[PDB]
Amino acid sequence: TGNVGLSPGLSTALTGFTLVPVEDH
Repeated sequence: TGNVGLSPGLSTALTGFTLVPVEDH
């Protein structure tokens, strides 16, 4: 997990960072 969330986790967090909580707003 600590190494499985690097690439697929960095681009997924930098994209939803604020788009995740607002995706419903």
